[PDB]
Amino acid sequence: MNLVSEKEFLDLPLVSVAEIVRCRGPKVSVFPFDGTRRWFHLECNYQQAALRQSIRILKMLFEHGIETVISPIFSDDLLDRGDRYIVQALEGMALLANDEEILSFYKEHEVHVLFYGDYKKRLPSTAQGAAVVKSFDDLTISTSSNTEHRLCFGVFGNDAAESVAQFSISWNETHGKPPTRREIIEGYYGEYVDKADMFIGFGRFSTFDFPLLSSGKTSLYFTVAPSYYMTETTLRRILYDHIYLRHFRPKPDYSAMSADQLNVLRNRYRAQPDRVFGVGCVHDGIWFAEG
Amino acid sequence: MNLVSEKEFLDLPLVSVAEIVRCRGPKVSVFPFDGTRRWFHLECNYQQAALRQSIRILKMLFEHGIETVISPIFSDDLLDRGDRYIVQALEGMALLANDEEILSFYKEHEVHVLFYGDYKKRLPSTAQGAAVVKSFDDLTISTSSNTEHRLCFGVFGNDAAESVAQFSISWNETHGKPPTRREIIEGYYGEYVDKADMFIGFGRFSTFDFPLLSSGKTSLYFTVAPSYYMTETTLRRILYDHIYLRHFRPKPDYSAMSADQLNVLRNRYRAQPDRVFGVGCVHDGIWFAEG
Repeated sequence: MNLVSEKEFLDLPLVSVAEIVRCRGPKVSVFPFDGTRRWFHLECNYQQAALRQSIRILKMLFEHGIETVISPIFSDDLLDRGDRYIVQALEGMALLANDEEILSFYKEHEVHVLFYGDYKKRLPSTAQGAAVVKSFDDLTISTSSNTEHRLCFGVFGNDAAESVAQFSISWNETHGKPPTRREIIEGYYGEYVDKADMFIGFGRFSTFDFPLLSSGKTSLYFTVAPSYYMTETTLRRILYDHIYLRHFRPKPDYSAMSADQLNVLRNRYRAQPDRVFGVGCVHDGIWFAEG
Repeated sequence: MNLVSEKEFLDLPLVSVAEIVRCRGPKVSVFPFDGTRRWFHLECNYQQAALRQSIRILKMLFEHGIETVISPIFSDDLLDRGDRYIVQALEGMALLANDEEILSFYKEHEVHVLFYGDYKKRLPSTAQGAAVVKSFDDLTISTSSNTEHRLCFGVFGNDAAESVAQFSISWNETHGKPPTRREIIEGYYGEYVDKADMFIGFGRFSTFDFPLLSSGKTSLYFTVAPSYYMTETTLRRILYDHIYLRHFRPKPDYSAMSADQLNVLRNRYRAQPDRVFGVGCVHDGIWFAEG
């Protein structure tokens, strides 16, 4: 339970890992679907392919015991692409709430789906967009009885400030008092969600689109390859690091360590004095982390 | 200007780097003062030493052209230490607003100092605490005429939600309309501050305490050694990566690349399929990033 080795963890059967996760966490994980286009021009040679991969990873995440997955899918730069790109995107959005296989996926894995972000005001003031919003509203309610997992799709969910302000102003007008943090979170995500226990990005070290759910306890990981490339081994090593390594116990007692130990520890830092993770190099316009 | 090499950037004189930064950014940088205790039991053998190091790094940051530094200094776990630890902390806080040398530092470098977080309600409901709050209020106003730099100290600045809600409710009651994002930020930090262009942490890959100032454009870096260990070389390599490498231009045009290029790029990922940054190992209870 508390003393499983990485090797065993890596050898254990799926159901076993899931049980460990259900107990130790991560309860909430952020997994944006990024680098999609790149993955497309490298493995397939769109909207339809991206989805099968999204479904694969989501399936994987939930089958490993993770209760809630927060997945940013569309951020600001969107409205700045061509008209066709926007249509392709709005179609992808429509697929998350309309496609046959993913709907089966939600039902098969008892997944309640929610959407967050500024999509209701930002989405194109057109028909196709009003359809996406209606679709989003419908799915959220129709998957309402599923209780095994929670899936939150981020659509323009990069800055919740103005949204929190307005949500708070209305709540106080109708309730007489300001909302609690819990109510603020329910208001934005549509349901209460604990802080994120980990964020798995890729490439450039950066996080985004999970307003109010971030804390110093959100373990950060950045794969070298794009989101859809996520393998089993990689996921388990990430899981193992967060569950067993990030918060090691008992904490360290310096005063109890020998003068040599402190010395060995000091060298772990001074041996390579200028070492830093996050600096990279560029190849074909693509940034890659060094060291 | 736009085509300075890393080597030149690393060889350039301080004033030169500062000029490049003033023009290209980072305009806002987050630098929490973490791992202080650890650095103490490794280099000095407290409250007074931590400050000289804090001053050194802050001085360094501002002298490199960075306009605003956001520095989380005290988070939640604080109130959970012994009574003496809390007193030592409240004394450190008092030093930021009272000590002779740092006050000279603010004046010498024309630094306006601001405090953010839940410290006004969370700080001990004692005398020494009411003194810190008064001290914080006084400093903020007394450094009000400095315009070269802005320093924001985070004291319990881990979750601004409830604070934004209440600030928004009052603002609407008095103004008749909800505040804008800009006003919400001014309300929380006491002045408007642009989103953070970078966050330099250390050890475990994680970010914290800069509510509302985070975006996908906040470049993340994690040194291997604790905050106070920050060297010149490390800072410039971080700066160089963010200014020149993170957002390379022109963007990549896949369709224009040869079949071999795409192939070489594909191998950069498939050669080492399970590579991920953020997984570590533990030594003496201390986590260290691998790879």
